[PDB]
Amino acid sequence: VNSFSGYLKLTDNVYIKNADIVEEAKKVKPTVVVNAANVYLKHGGGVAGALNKATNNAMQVESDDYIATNGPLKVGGSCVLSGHNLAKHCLHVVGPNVNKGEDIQLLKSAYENFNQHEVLLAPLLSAGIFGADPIHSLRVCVDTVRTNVYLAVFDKNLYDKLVSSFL
Ligand SMILES: O=C(O)[C@@H]1CCCN1S(=O)(=O)c1cccc2c1NSN2
Repeated sequence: VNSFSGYLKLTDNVYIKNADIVEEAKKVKPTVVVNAANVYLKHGGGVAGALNKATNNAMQVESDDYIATNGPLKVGGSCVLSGHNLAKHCLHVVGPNVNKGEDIQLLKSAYENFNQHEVLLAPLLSAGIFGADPIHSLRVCVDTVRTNVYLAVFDKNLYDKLVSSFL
């Protein structure tokens, strides 16, 4: 039993809700919140920009030190950093950004990072300003993640389409 509330159950391990991931995180304080990161951990917009704003830019400060030490992530890769005031940890995951021409096949690799964590609060990878088809992102999530994932979808309209079209 966990404190995630109001989620629809899609499969044995995947749950979904219309919610602002920032407000979900502040309420639940999950062990892991997933960020929709880019390889430079530049948290400018979309989920990343919102999550960082909620940390008063502390996420960006920590991220800049990470990059200065380690260099950029790989597309499809991840790193674990602090969750600041939102969660114990933040798993920064880089899905392919279609608007940069990146290989959508890398979306499966991106979701594989979730399997290193027993429970996560997450957005759909490569959705929103990353330009991928969210119905496809949900499908890849369900077919790749085996650990317990709680998906927050910001747009109420989009949520209804994902539920109604879920096979
Ligand atoms: O729901 C949305 O408006 C957009 C468009 C498609 C998916 N999302 S999102 O970019 O992942 C996103 C951005 C900021 C906050 C949250 C989400 N999801 S949940 N909270």
